[PDB]
Amino acid sequence: KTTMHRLIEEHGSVLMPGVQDALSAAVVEKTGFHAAFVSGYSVSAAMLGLPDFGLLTTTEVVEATRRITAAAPNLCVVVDGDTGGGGPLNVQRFIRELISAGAKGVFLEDQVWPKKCGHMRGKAVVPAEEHALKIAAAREAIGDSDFFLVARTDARAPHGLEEGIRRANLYKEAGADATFVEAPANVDELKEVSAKTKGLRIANMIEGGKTPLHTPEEFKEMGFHLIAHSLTAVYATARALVNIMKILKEKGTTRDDLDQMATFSEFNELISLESWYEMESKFKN
Amino acid sequence: KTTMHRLIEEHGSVLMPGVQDALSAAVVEKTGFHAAFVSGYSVSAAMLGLPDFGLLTTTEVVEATRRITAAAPNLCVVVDGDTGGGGPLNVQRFIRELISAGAKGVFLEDQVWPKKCGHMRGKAVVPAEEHALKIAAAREAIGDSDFFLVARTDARAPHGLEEGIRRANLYKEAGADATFVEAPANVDELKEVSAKTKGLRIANMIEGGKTPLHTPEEFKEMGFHLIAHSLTAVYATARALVNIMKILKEKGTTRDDLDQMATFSEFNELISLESWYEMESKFKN
Amino acid sequence: KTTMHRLIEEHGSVLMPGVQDALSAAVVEKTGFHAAFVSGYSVSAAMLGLPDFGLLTTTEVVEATRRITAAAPNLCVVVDGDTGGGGPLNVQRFIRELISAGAKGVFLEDQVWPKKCGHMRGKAVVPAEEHALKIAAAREAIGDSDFFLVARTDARAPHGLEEGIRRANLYKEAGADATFVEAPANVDELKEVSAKTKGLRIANMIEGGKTPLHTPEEFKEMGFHLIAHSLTAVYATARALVNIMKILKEKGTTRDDLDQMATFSEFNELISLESWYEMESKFK
Amino acid sequence: KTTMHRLIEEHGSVLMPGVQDALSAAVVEKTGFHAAFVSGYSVSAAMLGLPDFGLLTTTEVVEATRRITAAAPNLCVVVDGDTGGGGPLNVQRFIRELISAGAKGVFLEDQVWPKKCGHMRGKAVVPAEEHALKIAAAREAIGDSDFFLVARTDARAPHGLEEGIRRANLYKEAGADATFVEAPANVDELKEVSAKTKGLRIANMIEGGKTPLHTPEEFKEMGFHLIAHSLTAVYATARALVNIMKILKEKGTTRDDLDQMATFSEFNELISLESWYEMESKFK
Ligand SMILES: [Mg+2]
Ligand SMILES: [Mg+2]
Ligand SMILES: [Mg+2]
Ligand SMILES: [Mg+2]
Repeated sequence: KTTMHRLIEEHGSVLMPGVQDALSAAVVEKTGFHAAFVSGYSVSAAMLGLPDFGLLTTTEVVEATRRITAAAPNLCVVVDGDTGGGGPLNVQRFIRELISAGAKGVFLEDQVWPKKCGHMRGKAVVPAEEHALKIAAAREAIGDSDFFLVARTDARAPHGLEEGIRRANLYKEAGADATFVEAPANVDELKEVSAKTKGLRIANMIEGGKTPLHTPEEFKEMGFHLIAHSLTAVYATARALVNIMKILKEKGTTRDDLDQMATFSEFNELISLESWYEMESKFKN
Repeated sequence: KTTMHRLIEEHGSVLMPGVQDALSAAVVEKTGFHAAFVSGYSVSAAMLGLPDFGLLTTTEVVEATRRITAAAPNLCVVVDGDTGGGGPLNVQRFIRELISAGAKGVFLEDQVWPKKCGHMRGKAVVPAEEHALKIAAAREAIGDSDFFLVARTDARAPHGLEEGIRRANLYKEAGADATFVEAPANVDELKEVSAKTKGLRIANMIEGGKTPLHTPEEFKEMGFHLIAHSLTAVYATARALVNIMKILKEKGTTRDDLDQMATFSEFNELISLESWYEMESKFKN
Repeated sequence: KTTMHRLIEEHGSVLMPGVQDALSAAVVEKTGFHAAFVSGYSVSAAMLGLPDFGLLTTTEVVEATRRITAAAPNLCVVVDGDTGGGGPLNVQRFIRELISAGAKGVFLEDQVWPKKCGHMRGKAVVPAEEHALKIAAAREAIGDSDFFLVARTDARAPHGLEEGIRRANLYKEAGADATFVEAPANVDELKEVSAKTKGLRIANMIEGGKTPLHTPEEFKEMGFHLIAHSLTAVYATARALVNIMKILKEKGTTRDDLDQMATFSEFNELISLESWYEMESKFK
Repeated sequence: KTTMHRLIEEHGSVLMPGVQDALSAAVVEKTGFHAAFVSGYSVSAAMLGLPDFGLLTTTEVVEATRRITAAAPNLCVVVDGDTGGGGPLNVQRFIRELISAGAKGVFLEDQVWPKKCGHMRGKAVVPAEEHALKIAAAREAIGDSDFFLVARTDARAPHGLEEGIRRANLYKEAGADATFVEAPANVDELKEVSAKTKGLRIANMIEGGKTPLHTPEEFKEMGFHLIAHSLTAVYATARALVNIMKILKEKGTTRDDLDQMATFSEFNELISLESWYEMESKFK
């Protein structure tokens, strides 16, 4: 059916770096990866300068998705759908719009709106049944479309692995392609997720988050098929930005320390300047 | 009149890091800077994954400007206006829109549309008079609005410092607040720009570009008042992204090398997570 | 001392036609009105072709706002905010955004999300305190901004006029500038709202609606200050398009029905083709 | 074998009403037409309240397109591309964007930037080869895409019908699917374009325009295949808004002129309030 399906087949567990925009999406594709995750958290920070505090609207992740699609046309793009922007009807519209934005899948959550990062302090969740219907709602919207449907549960934090899990299996029944139990606290937890969730499983790596950091081979072992590395891109970026700007402020110059930036061979290699010069010429007289 | 004016007074030459979005704009403000430059080149790469090859529309830099404004409300934001999006009438509309997008100034160019980076291989320029009118056009649109009007000339590349310069003085007559002679090849050139251009002068530092890299004290000396450091932010970003993603691809994990990313103390310190938690609480019962 | 407060004083009942894009805002401003309301209902239809089902997002409403505002830069423009996009924080990003988008007011509503129209079949409502807090939040985010705040309650249908009224009064105390009890069913019910809600009051005229149709001069008498005429524009528009496109479809041309469309001088009068040609020549 | 090529074959002259947003696209589709044209003129007015002065950007036209497309997902939608946003590269980003936005064709024009309308006072034109190349570029960017390409020439006013014609033929050879000589002044001039331009031909009906008003069945006879009826919608609309808002302003209410606005079942018929209520109940 799906590119995720044909992707989780061809490989063991698929590593899907988190992306916050076109340049990052570009770098991800260029580095060989076959999938990428439009991260709400990242998009919030990068696009709006906002904490993952449920301020980012469904409309905005769509705009960002459209750009990221265009910029990395090959990358199999999966989008952070948060709450899914309302009730069933909102979800469906949102789904339809992401299919038009060129994406190939969603994550949708358990949380009360407005939501927070799954590794953040004070989350709450709607009754399972209520979200089940939304999965069901997205399911119908997707139809034949090439669209992977990940149902996420933030239930562990306030209710423990038990709750989180049963919700996972319920969303699977509802018609999800795969399941995502957010923020397992350790290995044991992870492995326990793997034993009592029916079908394909996600797992989200967050540097300094609440889960142990593992590899596609290690996850294949534990039985997780899609690995979102959500904040790698943004987190790297933020350091680099703070570093270079400090250097800039106190010297007033990059002049001395240029090993922090990139080359033009490289930057333009990155974006294919030469490649364009070529197209441009095909069309003068 | 302007915040640039009152800024170029309070300081000698103002260092204005180039910005490509909210997160970067945020980091710039947070690091003490008093000004920032919405770079078309950066916005192209970051927002669209596109080379500075004149594909970015006036409408898009406006959207980006609006976000960057909101995200760094204090930063005195100056926008890369490229060609200015058409003829006089387009410029005016564009100007009006940037004033609404919360910005405080523009750079507008000499180039034939579609334009290219000022440090790029094959640029062309419209007759001086033609651009003079556009400066004049923006001038009237600005009125009392708090808006700094930098007129840029890309004439050096294809016609030499002479042409570039006379164009500079002409755009000054036309009503520009300050003047920008793009891509002086060396010090001598710079200093020559400073001797025969009447009034306030810009200077653009591009890492590995065609100009020598200098500091606000050094520029104050040479007589340049506004220093755009256009590609620092984006260039740092691109390295960091390529680095981390390579590491990610070949290990499948950041686990070992976490000194490349940022902390949560730090990331959230960056965006003020705690600060939000505080506002959020003011309003529960 | 907000612009609207000013308008409600210079006049007695401000009449505020609904508007759903740039052209309609223009026509509205060109017609002599001083205030205009961005209708979420209208906008779903005009801008997205969607029933008023709480699909139109807060992002969408703002874009919509921006254009309306630029095109009709004098109209005191007031935005239907529906639910406010979620919690008090979402409300606050939204007020900020709207202020940035050139508006001077919002209406914020009682309803569960996703909201429905105000004269539509199924409506539920969040606990009054919850909205009182959103209002409050709104208020703080408004600060000095010239931005008239309207608290709407949709409680009348599910709960009777009493609730509608206490909630209005509750929301006034939480710092709205004016209060809107949706869908009084008739004159008595208006007068009752007028008698029992303290402060500035909104009425909302919708043709075919549950509330009876009345004029400013009359409303002035019934103690109402801000009359939304929300769906008129979209409604006139919709009929116009349906008629013409029938003709165009059946007769294959407009040839015989030209008096349906507007005039060159007329149209240009609405969008100023002479104001432009001039500015254009000034800079040739 | 593009959708439009299909439409021009199933029928003889395709009649393609102009449309400037979601509601109008809807009405147009709901009325039985199979094709619709996104009018840049219309859109400047409706969406931004701007004279057709080449202010509407390529970005703007696309957003506009997307909405129109979703709301009217069967209408074979064809976009007024004006100048194409600049050089051949800009043309190409634009074709891509439009294909992504769900369209099935564009019209690309001869004019210097910034363009004006096609029946407006001052018009100049770029060297034919320059546009031929843009067309070509367009063509390549189109590839397999179901996307009917129209090359428009505005040379008739500044240069006479001869230039208009050679340029059309020039642009056909550069790989447009159809050709549009703007503003033949009358029947003779149409027939002359019909006789001297090779391939598929566009005519563009504008009420008050320079070209005389004719029907598909007639145009079929004069050898034209795609008739834009570009400004009708906006024009009907504009009159509708001006009348109503006069009434609303003078009488203070719509109370006495209700037959100007549309019906609840009617309106909802255009935007499907029953289709929704149903999907809604399916998931409660
Ligand atoms: Mg998220
Ligand atoms: Mg630039
Ligand atoms: Mg509403
Ligand atoms: Mg046009």
